[PDB]
Amino acid sequence: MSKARVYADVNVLRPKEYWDYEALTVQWGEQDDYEVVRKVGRGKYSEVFEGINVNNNEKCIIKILKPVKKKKIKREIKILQNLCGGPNIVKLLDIVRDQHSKTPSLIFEYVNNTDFKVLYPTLTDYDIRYYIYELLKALDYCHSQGIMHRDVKPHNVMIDHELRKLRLIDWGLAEFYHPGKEYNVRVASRYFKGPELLVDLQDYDYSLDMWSLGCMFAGMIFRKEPFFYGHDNHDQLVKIAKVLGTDGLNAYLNKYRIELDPQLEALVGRHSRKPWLKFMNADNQHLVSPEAIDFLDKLLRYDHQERLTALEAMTHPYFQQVRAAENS
Ligand SMILES: N#Cc1cnn2c(NCCc3cnc[nH]3)nc(Nc3ccccc3)nc12
Repeated sequence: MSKARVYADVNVLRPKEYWDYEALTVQWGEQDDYEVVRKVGRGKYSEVFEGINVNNNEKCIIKILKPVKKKKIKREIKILQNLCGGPNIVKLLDIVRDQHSKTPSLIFEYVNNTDFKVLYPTLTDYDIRYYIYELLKALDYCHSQGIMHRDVKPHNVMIDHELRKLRLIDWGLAEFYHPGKEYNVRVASRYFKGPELLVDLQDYDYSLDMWSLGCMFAGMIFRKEPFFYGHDNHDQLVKIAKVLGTDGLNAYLNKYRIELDPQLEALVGRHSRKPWLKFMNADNQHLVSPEAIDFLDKLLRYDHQERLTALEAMTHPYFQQVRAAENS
């Protein structure tokens, strides 16, 4: 029986309407208020375009969704409305649908993002600390509001490097946290899936996002994208095991009375824990200081209950300069 160590009763104390997303009644806006300027991306759930609000002539992002269940879309809408306004949380501006096809589109604030594949390689040591701190603000905020993002990864972190503005987007996999609830483990992107998802521990919590953040962080300071490069869910756990070691995995499994599938246990085998510094090289040396390793280490723990909370992470000395700078 696992439960969050913080913000566990957020949804218990709030009005039921706050988390009963299925009770939501979507208020559709005017589809003609937004015009497509150009396609900028795509996903398995939608096609994304840069658009313009014809009223104020301001830029926006139009997410045209592929067929989606009513329950599914209400969850994303409710979460966005509940979090709108919070620190670095992308803003949902409008919700519209095509009368004939019934195809819905979500209108979001526009961020002049730079592809992380091109951006990250140019980030200085300080930039990394700064942006990670900014992302942390978003995570502590949503967690404090009883919400798990469940899909933290570079693709879901828009960054306007010129303005140094960051936004956590794509809350389509986000869910409300309720003590004891068993969630679907089929969330997050493979390279950022926490051990709990990989071993089928369903009663996970906000801490899942902290593992994902840890993966992202490791990728940045060690300049290895992604850090844990697994081919499938089974291989993903193996890649993790080969770094953190199997002893820790075994202890984790025994603590939560979890039994790996025979095939998986075979693939994982036995591995010694590899020190973080073994991943240091001339390409990343200017980024792998003791404070960074200490911070990463406290994020990447098998036991989700062991990981730093977003609030704790923000106070880690690794971010002391960012904090001092902010307190000015
Ligand atoms: N919300 C939000 C959100 C806010 N900005 N934003 C941007 N801004 C950059 C637009 C751009 C202009 N030239 C290249 N890209 N892109 C995507 N893209 C996206 C793509 C696939 C899946 C999800 C998001 N999503 C978003």
